[PDB]
Amino acid sequence: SLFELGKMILQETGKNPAKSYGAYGCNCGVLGRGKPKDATDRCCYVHKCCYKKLTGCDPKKDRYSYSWKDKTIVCGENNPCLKELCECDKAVAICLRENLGTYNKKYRYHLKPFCKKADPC
Amino acid sequence: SLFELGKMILQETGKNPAKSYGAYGCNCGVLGRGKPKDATDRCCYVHKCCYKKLTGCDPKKDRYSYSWKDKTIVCGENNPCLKELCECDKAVAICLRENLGTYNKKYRYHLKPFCKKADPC
Ligand SMILES: Cc1c(C)c2c(c(C)c1O)CC[C@](C)(CCC[C@@H](C)CCC[C@@H](C)CCCC(C)C)O2
Ligand SMILES: Cc1c(C)c2c(c(C)c1O)CC[C@](C)(CCC[C@@H](C)CCC[C@@H](C)CCCC(C)C)O2
Repeated sequence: SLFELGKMILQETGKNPAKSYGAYGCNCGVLGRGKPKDATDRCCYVHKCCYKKLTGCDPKKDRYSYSWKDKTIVCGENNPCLKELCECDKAVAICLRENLGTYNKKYRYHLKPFCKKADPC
Repeated sequence: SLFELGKMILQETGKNPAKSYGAYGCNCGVLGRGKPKDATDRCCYVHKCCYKKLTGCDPKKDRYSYSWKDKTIVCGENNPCLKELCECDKAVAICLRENLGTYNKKYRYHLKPFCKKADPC
């Protein structure tokens, strides 16, 4: 759920999840996807597409278990959807971290409207 | 949906929705409710409870139409859930605007652990 997602982002990026990624670009935050503004945003884009593949679980509300082992997010077995979900979240946190270098605060509270329609996943 | 909600909030408050309300207090933006920290936060609490009352539609995903008439958000739905949904949104947008006077930036990104259990809707 958003709690694990937030925590992962926090863990990987060291940044307050909500502040930095709760609303960034066309893809990080609420409101589906949009043409990504940058790498960071693309992480969220990929992340939302990742969520699209899920079936059987609520990416937002369903909590799941994962562990921080050797400073790596390790998804708990949970169940297939939750594990996949967890993997989606883990991927985006990793991705956001990898792209922290080009994080651009100007995209922080980007207005969802000024986002080009995203390509289908 | 959040698209209309966000637009309403911007329209009423004149503030970037994600920036001011994406994560404010215990109820604005954050997942779930919490004892409101203040009036602004209470708006979101009320809004979330309003959402809980809806039966035939998805408050997050379902789009509905509304118009801006005489600088008033005018829901344009007859479907009861979409109408109610729209009204929930309109109400929080108005409420957020009516409470900008006690809006406090220190509640932005308020840490969930500080939130006390919300009263039941
Ligand atoms: C409706 C909706 C929202 C609002 C949303 C997303 C999706 C898919 C949705 O359908 C995806 C990403 C994000 C951008 C989430 C980003 C951050 C949050 C999950 C914050 C979690 C915060 C907690 C744990 C701890 C970290 C903060 C430290 C200060 C302790 O917000
Ligand atoms: C899951 C969930 C979320 C995430 C939520 C709330 C509730 C009740 C929920 O159950 C209430 C308020 C808020 C904090 C509001 C956040 C605002 C976003 C909806 C904004 C998107 C803003 C865009 C469109 C505005 C610009 C458009 C122009 C056309 C005017 O977020």
